[PDB]
Amino acid sequence: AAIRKKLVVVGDGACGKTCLLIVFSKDEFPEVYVPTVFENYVADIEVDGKQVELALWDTAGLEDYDRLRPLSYPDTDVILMCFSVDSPDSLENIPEKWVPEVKHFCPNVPIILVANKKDLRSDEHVRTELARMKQEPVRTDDGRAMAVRIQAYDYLECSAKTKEGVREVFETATRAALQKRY
Ligand SMILES: Nc1nc2c(ncn2[C@@H]2O[C@H](COP(=O)(O)OP(=O)(O)OP(=O)(O)O)[C@@H](O)[C@H]2O)c(=O)[nH]1
Ligand SMILES: [Mg+2]
Ligand SMILES: [Mg+2]
Repeated sequence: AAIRKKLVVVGDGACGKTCLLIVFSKDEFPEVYVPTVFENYVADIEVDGKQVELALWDTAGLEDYDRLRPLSYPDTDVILMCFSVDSPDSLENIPEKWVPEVKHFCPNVPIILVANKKDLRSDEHVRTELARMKQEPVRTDDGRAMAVRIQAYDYLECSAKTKEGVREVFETATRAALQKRY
């Protein structure tokens, strides 16, 4: 008799949402990038002595699918709002697009702000490319500051590619889902 909770992930195209969900749920890292249209995966986790049957709702980051995405939002217990550290613009798009959308359709649902691809923070090619545009990989303090700005439940960083931090994202999201207030 496990408790069911619904998790929805949102954020810019190619920022790492599917790989995060599939590494967590299957311990596989998909090797070919296919933009998502709509999926709903199953997973299980135990948090604070509670066994949870998680539904993981994967959404399209591409704005081509903006009209379909809200079909995923009803009755959500926790949102993962993702950006990637190699893409400062993916962080800018958090307040520009993702926060207004989720506030419209998911009022009062806890949000975990998640920095994906943390393995790229030190990558020399990423650094070189961003420096040409007078940018840098997203710093932890800037991610945390965005989390405070947008009133997120928490801020966490991970790499689906190495698995660093992945378990903690889902433990914290599950705890947020369990404490959701009405
Ligand atoms: N270096 C690195 N690359 C990653 C990581 N996670 C995903 N990627 C790569 O980033 C690309 C996009 O990853 P996805 O997880 O498919 O991105 P998405 O956010 O689901 O994209 P949409 O479905 O189009 O919204 C792929 O080439 C992945 O292999 C990570 O942790 N580190
Ligand atoms: Mg995807
Ligand atoms: Mg670890």
